Amino acid sequence: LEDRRIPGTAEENLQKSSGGVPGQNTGGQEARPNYHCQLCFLRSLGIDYLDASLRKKNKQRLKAIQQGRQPQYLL
Repeated sequence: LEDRRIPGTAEENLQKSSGGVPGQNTGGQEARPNYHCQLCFLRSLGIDYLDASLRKKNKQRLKAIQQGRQPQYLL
């Protein structure tokens, strides 16, 4: 019986890396909003808010900010 589907570790086992690219940009039409300039504020809210747009990776960055800083996958 081969059932290697263990959630939170077997799918994690595939490469076991620290993520990489989220794919939340498209290029436009689907995303990339900017009409009343508030979306342009979201484009540069002191830029730590764009760390906000991507905090899914920063929930660990507290130690990765002082890590070896590998090829952008580490962050």
